[PDB]
Amino acid sequence: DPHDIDPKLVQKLANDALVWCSLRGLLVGDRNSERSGTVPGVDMVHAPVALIPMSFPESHWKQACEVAPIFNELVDRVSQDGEFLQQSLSRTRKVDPFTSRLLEIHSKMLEINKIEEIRLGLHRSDYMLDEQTKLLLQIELNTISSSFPGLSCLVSELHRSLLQQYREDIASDPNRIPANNAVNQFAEALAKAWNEYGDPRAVIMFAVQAEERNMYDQHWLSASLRERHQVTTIRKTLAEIDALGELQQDGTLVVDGQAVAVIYFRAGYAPSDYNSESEWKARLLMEQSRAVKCPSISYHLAGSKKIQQELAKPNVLERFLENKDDIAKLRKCFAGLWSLDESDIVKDAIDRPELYVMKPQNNIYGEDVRDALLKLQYILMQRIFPKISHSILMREGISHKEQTISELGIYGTYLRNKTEVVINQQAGYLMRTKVSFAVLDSIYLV
Amino acid sequence: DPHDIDPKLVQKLANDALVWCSLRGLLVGDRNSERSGTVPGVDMVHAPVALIPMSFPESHWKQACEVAPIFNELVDRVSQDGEFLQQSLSRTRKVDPFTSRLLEIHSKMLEINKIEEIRLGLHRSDYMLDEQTKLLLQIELNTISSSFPGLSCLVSELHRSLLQQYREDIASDPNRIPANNAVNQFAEALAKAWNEYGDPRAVIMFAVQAEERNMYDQHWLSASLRERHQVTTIRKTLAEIDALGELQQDGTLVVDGQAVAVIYFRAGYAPSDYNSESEWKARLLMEQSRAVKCPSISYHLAGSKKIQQELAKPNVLERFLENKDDIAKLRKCFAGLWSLDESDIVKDAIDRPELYVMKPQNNIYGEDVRDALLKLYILMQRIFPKISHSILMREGISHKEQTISELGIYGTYLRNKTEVVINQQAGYLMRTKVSFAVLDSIYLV
Ligand SMILES: Nc1ncnc2c1ncn2[C@@H]1O[C@H](COP(=O)(O)OP(=O)(O)O)[C@@H](O)[C@H]1O
Ligand SMILES: Nc1ncnc2c1ncn2[C@@H]1O[C@H](COP(=O)(O)OP(=O)(O)O)[C@@H](O)[C@H]1O
Ligand SMILES: N[C@@H](CCC(=O)N[C@@H](CS)C(=O)O)C(=O)O
Ligand SMILES: N[C@@H](CCC(=O)N[C@@H](CS)C(=O)O)C(=O)O
Ligand SMILES: [Mg+2]
Ligand SMILES: [Mg+2]
Ligand SMILES: [Mg+2]
Repeated sequence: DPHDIDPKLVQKLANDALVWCSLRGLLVGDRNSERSGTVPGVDMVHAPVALIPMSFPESHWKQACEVAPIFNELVDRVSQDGEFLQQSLSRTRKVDPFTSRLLEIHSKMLEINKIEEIRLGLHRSDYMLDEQTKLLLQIELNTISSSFPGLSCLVSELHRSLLQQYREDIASDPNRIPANNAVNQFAEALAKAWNEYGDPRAVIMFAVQAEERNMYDQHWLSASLRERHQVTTIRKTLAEIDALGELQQDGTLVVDGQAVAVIYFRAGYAPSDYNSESEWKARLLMEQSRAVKCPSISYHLAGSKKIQQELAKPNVLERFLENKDDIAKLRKCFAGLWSLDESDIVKDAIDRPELYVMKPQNNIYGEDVRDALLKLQYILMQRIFPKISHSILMREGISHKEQTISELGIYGTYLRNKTEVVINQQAGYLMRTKVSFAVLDSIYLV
Repeated sequence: DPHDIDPKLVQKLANDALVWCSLRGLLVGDRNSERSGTVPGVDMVHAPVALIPMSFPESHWKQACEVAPIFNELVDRVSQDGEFLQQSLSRTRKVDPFTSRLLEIHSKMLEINKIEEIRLGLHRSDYMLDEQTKLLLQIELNTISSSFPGLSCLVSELHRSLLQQYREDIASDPNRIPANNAVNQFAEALAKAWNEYGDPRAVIMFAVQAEERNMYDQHWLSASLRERHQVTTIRKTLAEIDALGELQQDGTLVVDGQAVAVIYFRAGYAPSDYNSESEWKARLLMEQSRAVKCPSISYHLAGSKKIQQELAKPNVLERFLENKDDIAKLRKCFAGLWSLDESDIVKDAIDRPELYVMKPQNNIYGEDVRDALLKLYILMQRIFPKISHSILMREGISHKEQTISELGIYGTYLRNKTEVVINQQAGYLMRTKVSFAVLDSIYLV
């Protein structure tokens, strides 16, 4: 129990954790700096981290890893069914201007029979463990800008080194922290995608935000690409891509005199990244190009919460997958999922709101679900009640003893060309722990 | 020529250099932060670095590496001659209160026949290359708190990676940057010293300053000690050592319930580290202990500029070394060196001050040497290095500057009763500065 640890020992652990982060690149830009998100190497601070790894059952860890390749294949097959995406999201588009514009781009790609022969997925599936039922249940599937493959790897090593250093003071087995190689598996998948594209002069472009205090996480990927696969990367905003990008007659994307083989998005997932029309033109320009997108417009739309909800309905998974065991494994991870047009469920949410969460496609919980639904006269989800644990959280040099809940992310790499699937695997993990703000964590298997 | 590089390419190099530093621990505490020197992991900035490695002749690099083990042996033999240190520094002690107190501690160790059977040296010998004569000449020998073994290693890798990444844009051979493993060779020497001490529960104590913006350099050493040799380290100030330190009957130093096998000093080299009597008692406490000191009081005094100057005088090197080739190799590195009691030299410095530097044992150059001597410290031959072009990175900003450079060679030395266990060159440091200073590496030509 971390709250029982002597404060003298917490301070020593804290100092050693802070030193380790500083020497090993587990860093973010400081939130109180105007420069830390634009100029690398200035106003840096350790990434917010748990001081001790979070206990997590191995059985459920294994379950999460086992479904990763099934979700990866599912995302790919869902994305190929253009009409399914358009049908599922047609109510969303009248109320959400952002989704509507994404669907416009998708529509334009279907109008010209655009084919993505090489398709790359860099996913993270996020889970919570329900205390009472002991079920690992999916909270979401990220198909765009999956954060922390760089940093989560380091947190595993941080915790393993701390437990090794303090064996005399804390009783543990450091081998209970599982190996986490997400950054290099992500780098490998990006490199193989570049390799399938077949241009030895081409680069991988990172589409990034103008201000990015999590730049070091992204730079860990590009460092792995350069040092382990000799692939060049560039960083550009959507505005910069509009200004500096054009298409050649064959559809090759050229950005500042360099051919772009792969586009890896760490931006363009929210309306606020699209400051003007320039950013939307850039998005459309990239999509019609011959480049490998991660994600493509299809893959992006496939990660929508509305799609997650449609995939839970009877017979829908059987449209996309033939293997009945794989389907059963996915359904074991599904919490209850519903739209506001399922009126029996809306009435039930009004009668028993404590059991539901109302999630936009700013979450609403408990008593407030009743009020919001009554005003309306968004998706509805089974409320998950995780274990509230004790942990010690580090932020800006200061240790805090806190009541926390945790959330397990499983990274997934997927790559296919015309006939063949080249990569489809689980690719490491993320544990995020937060107060009942959030920190990076790892797992200690029990 | 770095000044001819297109500004678009400088910016790309700069960004890649800054990223690399951030991911690979080439960091210092920010100078404009009240916390960066006391709280690790906050208000950090890349270490000031050259963007491009400095050109340096291989012949002179080799000369510098070849004399490293001779200096290491010399420091050891000079330190054993207690009466030589006391005689050489007896004029210094009446005018410098700090040196006098160091000599008091030494005197007390000689009074009780204190023997250091295990002697550890972590040295850096600093050189400048004279443009006109083409001579590598020693500027000083550091026997205490030799900075940058952690960071200088990283700068070599930084430059090698940049040159590798930009082969299409800059014509170079990255293999011309020599391998630099100073941090791990320093760690190994500290680990072997701990091993000779023979206590598997004992720790290596770092004696450190209360505020230290170069903490990450030091932490690289302790990280190497923990991860590659399973030796624990602690960090303590001199005041903390006075408060938390005692001696057992057999002379074992215990600091906060932990036996201390090796004391590695990154403090206690200047008067301002001794805020009160507490710090002096701590220094005396550690010296009389059974622990391996790096440096011992003898080794500390042996690195004095006055000793450097005495070692340059006729027949003195022949007191300590028997091999005439080794002596000749050292004398080839010596610039002219003199004390203020050599009156012929003082008069000459008054007549031709431009040729001299007046160095305290705050340096004085040129015209000002005349004025200071007329008002009335060592006198040294002024060395005139090559003024080069380079690009310096500080706080995220690249500066094109006129620079001079300074080569440091690290040296590891370890002996027990009979045997010398380690005596080698142990990597390098290149510091480059405006005609402020940055870390650099070498590109051999
Ligand atoms: N079904 C659920 N039950 C309980 N808590 C949930 C559920 N879904 C999400 N949460 C909580 O809300 C947080 C946000 O998750 P999500 O809604 O998927 O992303 P966002 O914060 O971007 O809206 C989660 O970290 C989790 O703590
Ligand atoms: N003989 C010399 N000729 C020219 N410059 C010198 C000479 N000695 C020292 N310097 C310059 O002065 C700086 C500081 O002197 P140094 O002897 O290293 O003492 P400290 O490290 O205490 O400042 C050196 O980095 C070097 O650039
Ligand atoms: N811009 C941030 C992305 C932050 C973010 O919120 N990412 C979401 C997916 S949009 C995640 O769940 O990781 C980055 O690139 O690191
Ligand atoms: N206290 C700082 C600085 C020490 C320092 O400047 N040392 C001098 C010799 S005292 C050197 O030449 O490296 C550190 O430990 O890094
Ligand atoms: Mg999603
Ligand atoms: Mg010097
Ligand atoms: Mg010296």
